[PDB]
Amino acid sequence: SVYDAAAQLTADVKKDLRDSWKVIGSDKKGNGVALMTTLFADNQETIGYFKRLGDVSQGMANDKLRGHSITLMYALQNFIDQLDNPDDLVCVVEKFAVNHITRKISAAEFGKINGPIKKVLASKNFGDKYANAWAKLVAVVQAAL
Amino acid sequence: SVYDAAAQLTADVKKDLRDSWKVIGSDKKGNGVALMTTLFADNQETIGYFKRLGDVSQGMANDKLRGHSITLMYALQNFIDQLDNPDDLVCVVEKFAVNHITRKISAAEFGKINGPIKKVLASKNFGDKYANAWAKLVAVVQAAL
Ligand code: HEM
Ligand code: HEM
Repeated sequence: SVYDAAAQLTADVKKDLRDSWKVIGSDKKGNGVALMTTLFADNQETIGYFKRLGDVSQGMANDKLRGHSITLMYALQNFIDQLDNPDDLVCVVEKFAVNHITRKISAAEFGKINGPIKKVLASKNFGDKYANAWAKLVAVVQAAL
Repeated sequence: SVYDAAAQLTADVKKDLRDSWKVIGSDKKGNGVALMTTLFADNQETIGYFKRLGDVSQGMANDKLRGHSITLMYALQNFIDQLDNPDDLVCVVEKFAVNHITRKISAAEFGKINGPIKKVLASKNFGDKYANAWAKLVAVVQAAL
């Protein structure tokens, strides 16, 4: 249940999400591309889903990948901004879930983003505590897939 | 080209876009839904394109419409944030253009949003100068359609 998952976002979890986002969200282009390139490097089996973006190995040099990556960071910005109101968080999460259901992405495969998130956070000196908080947010999307 | 349309956005136009967005963008849920409801009220022929959202006459109560409307405002946020780097603006604009090209939305049809934009701006006392500034930003996306 997406509603039960959203209820898992306690005061402490919301605080950790906001605190780490202040840093990570300050460079959407840089960290967004870093997140995607890490996903492709660690889970090569997901590259097929991204055929529209072309040669993802080009990273920042690939205009489609850059546009996609920046936009992905605004979806996370959206989630963070809706933390105060569970009903609004749920409706935006369901909107993005549809974007992935149409691409045949399961909850299990969506969860593969947790590895990359932990690595990007770690590179900015945010440890397991923060990675776990972000995993709880990712779990809200998983509940809708 | 799209780059040409973007590179033409002057310092004054960017200033007007940012000043009006400071206000309109501060209430994404309220102004996003107002923008969509105004589009449906004045251009009823577009209602059919949004069949996925269900009964759009339900307004704020419609969770799918609310989720869509909030997300639309973050696409605008994205554009505003990329104003000083035409290369980044172009790649995000092309990304969103694809979202509309796949739905068979023409450049002329996309321009129908200018009426609702003018009205929403007017509700916050932003006049014709501001409506003209926004029409120039919309024109950047039209260059990609
Ligand atoms: C933090 C997690 C993630 C977020 C917030 C996210 C967000 C997004 C957004 C905003 C889009 C654009 C939607 C559209 O315009 O249609 C997108 C597209 C896509 N996402 Fe994700 N995504 C995430 C993780 C994943 C993962 C882990 C996979 C795959 C295992 C995935 C697969 C896709 C695919 C295939 C597309 C379509 C790309 C294209 O053809 O343009 N996403 N995602
Ligand atoms: C202010 C300009 C506009 C912006 C910011 C914009 C942005 C968006 C965004 C972010 C999406 C979601 C894309 C996706 O996830 O697949 C969307 C979907 C869509 N847009 Fe727009 N749009 C604009 C104007 C228009 C206009 C004028 C029309 C039609 C005359 C239009 C028709 C559509 C349709 C049919 C969808 C698909 C809705 C659905 O089934 O989920 N858009 N738009």
